[PDB]
Amino acid sequence: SWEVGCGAPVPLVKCDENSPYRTITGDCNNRRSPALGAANRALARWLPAEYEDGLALPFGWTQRKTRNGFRVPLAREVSNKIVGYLDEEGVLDQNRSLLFMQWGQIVDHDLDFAPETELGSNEHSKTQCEEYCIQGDNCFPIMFPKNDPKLKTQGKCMPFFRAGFVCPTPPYQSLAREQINAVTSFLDASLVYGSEPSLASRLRNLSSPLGLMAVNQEAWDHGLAYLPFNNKKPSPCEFINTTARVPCFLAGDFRASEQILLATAHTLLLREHNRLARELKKLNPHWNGEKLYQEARKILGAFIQIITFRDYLPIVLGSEMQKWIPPYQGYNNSVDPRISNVFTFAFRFGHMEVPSTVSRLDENYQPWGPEAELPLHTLFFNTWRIIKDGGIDPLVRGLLAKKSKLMNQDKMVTSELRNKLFQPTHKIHGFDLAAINLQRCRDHGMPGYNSWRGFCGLSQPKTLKGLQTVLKNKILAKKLMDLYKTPDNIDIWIGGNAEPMVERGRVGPLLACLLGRQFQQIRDGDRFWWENPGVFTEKQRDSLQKVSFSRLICDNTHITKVPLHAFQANNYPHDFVDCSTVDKLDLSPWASREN
Ligand code: HEM
Ligand SMILES: *[C@@H]1O[C@H](CO)[C@@H](O[C@@H]2O[C@H](CO)[C@@H](O[C@H]3O[C@H](CO)[C@@H](O)[C@H](O)[C@@H]3O)[C@H](O)[C@H]2NC(C)=O)[C@H](O)[C@H]1NC(C)=O
Ligand SMILES: *[C@H]1O[C@H](CO)[C@@H](O[C@@H]2O[C@H](CO)[C@@H](O[C@H]3O[C@H](CO)[C@@H](O)[C@H](O)[C@@H]3O)[C@H](O)[C@H]2NC(C)=O)[C@H](O)[C@H]1NC(C)=O
Ligand SMILES: *[C@@H]1O[C@H](CO)[C@@H](O[C@@H]2O[C@H](CO)[C@@H](O)[C@H](O)[C@H]2NC(C)=O)[C@H](O)[C@H]1NC(C)=O
Ligand SMILES: *[C@@H]1O[C@H](CO)[C@@H](O[C@@H]2O[C@H](CO)[C@@H](O)[C@H](O)[C@H]2NC(C)=O)[C@H](O)[C@H]1NC(C)=O
Ligand SMILES: [Ca+2]
Repeated sequence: SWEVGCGAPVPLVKCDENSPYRTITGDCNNRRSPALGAANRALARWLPAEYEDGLALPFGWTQRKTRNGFRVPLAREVSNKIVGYLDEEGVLDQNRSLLFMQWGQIVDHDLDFAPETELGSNEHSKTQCEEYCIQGDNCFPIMFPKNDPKLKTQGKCMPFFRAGFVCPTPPYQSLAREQINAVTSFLDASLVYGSEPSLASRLRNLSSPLGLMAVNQEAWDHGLAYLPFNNKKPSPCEFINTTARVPCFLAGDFRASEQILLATAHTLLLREHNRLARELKKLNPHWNGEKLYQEARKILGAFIQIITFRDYLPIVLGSEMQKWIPPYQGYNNSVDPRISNVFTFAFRFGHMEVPSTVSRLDENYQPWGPEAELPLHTLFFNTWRIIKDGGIDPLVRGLLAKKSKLMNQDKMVTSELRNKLFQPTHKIHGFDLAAINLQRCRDHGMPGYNSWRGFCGLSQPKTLKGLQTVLKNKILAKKLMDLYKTPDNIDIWIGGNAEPMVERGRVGPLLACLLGRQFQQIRDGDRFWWENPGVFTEKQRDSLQKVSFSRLICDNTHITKVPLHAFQANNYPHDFVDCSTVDKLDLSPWASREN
């Protein structure tokens, strides 16, 4: 399309023509186009954006303006009528550990983040959006439908603020509006080390030459590290309990403390980095801080890619895995490794996988304490239940032994997220993640469900009956049709999650295609991929092929009984074996042998 590169905000950096290691910003990965897959640049467009005004106004912005002849429904109205459900019985995934949902949030956070525009921290329009519900520039409030119980209780709307865009923060208008991805498009552990120089540094231990990551010296997990606290007012985690006053954590990714299993998850990764750094020092006492950092970073990064691609994607993609992620044929520099704007909605399938409760389990994998089980909604931004209630160990067993939620067409998203989500600075366990995913689609000019059906070489239902056949569900298809008035108009997040799941997968056909390409691209387009010939040695690669998320766990907690296959539904003590029976990451090949 006639124009060739805008994107003022991001300084260049004369590349690491040098570096044996990725950069923090992801720059210089690709040699001919060094900004490709760099953080802080526009999300990629697989298809052209679709805005009401053709440029930036989201569909649903002007009441009088229709999409394909019809008003689009209110996001919260789609949510109540289709996404919500009462009965949590019969909802669990007989074949998926809770670590399965947790891994996905983590991989997601390594890959993408479209922050809301910061355009007002000394502005009452920062609170004006919430207090008065006035659609209002970067303010695009989710209005409640007439028969919504939150009307009687919370007001007229749920605040919501349009996502930040490249080039102008403010007004400009000639080409379509493009949202930003602020993390690196590479599975590079950016969630552990950060995607800005700025935050990479603050995360590091530069007080010692061991190449360690900063740890919290304010509190400890039985001799085991905790992420450092965050720096900073005003704070989600102190607020949800002003008595414990326990801050949100600090990691390479800002949503680290969104919920306690992710912080947990973040906590396992930090430990692996330091435990990688102390041990590489052992073998190589001659290496300096930096060499220790990057080399650990580097090993940590391969780790994320193997567990994701060998253990995780096949149970997401199932029968479509081969069809989109053929086995690896090496680095291809012609591939675009940028996260697409539709992937950040596609990967939101994880939302139907989150169950309503989280448990903590003691060494016999039995309820740890009197209130061992807790509703997810009280764990939003809850750092205290970790520092002051058991360390991460009990929660990691909850991750091995409990189950994820199963997508279900009549039970899409649990009220804990749909009704009780806490949004920082909106003080009420009372928002709607479904509604918000739906408003966000529109915010990002997402093409509709069929556009994506066509794009994936699948059919495009047009009638009620047509949709019934595709969803294989009459009722969901009526609801759907009475809301949107056509297949054409259905928001992608929800039409994509509404189709039944492929043989041995957890997403339907459309999603396996959307997700499938993207992952193909981030692996094929990565100059530092783990199996890219020449990144790791012969030895190292044979040594890397054995990592397991049951290893991380043993090497980094005081858990001694674990799964062999952590993503599947695992019951103790039957499916739990001793830590000693599991292949280690042998670092012998990392000996910087002679001088
Ligand atoms: C609370 C939240 C979760 C768990 C209890 C949770 C979980 C996941 C899973 C398991 C994901 C994939 C496997 C996943 C993907 C993405 N999410 Fe979600 N998520 C919780 C809460 C949120 C909130 C809040 C948002 C922001 C919504 C907005 O649009 O304002 C959110 C988003 C996303 C997202 C887009 C990330 C981006 O690129 O900006 C995923 C890819 N999630 N989550
Ligand atoms: C905010 O976090 C507080 C902890 O930092 C938490 O208080 C703690 O929880 C209960 C009291 O409500 C107590 O835990 C157990 O132990 C005490 C003594 O050992 C027993 O007498 C109790 O029966 C209980 O089983 C802790 O004593 C208590 N700690 C403190 C400092 O009060 C609050 O509940 C949290 N509040 C919210 C709303 O999250
Ligand atoms: C549900 O959970 C499991 C997914 O984590 C699934 O495990 C794997 O299922 C597939 C398809 O049946 C098989 O895949 C494997 O088959 C060969 C056997 O020669 C393996 O060597 C390969 O690694 C390959 O991926 C496996 O049979 C199976 N896993 C293992 C370890 O072999 C379960 O079968 C599912 N169970 C139920 C009851 O739904
Ligand atoms: C940076 O590195 C050093 C090495 O770990 C840390 O200093 C140690 O701190 C722990 C706990 O206080 C103890 O083992 C000793 O007090 C110190 N020992 C040594 C050998 O230095 C320091 O805490 C680290 N700093 C941060 C912020 O992570
Ligand atoms: C690297 O990727 C590019 C595109 O992603 C591949 O170039 C393809 O070449 C075929 C010729 O048979 C052309 O039809 C297309 O221009 C390209 N195909 C696609 C899907 O874009 C190139 O082959 C890739 N290299 C390797 C080794 O896989
Ligand atoms: Ca990344």
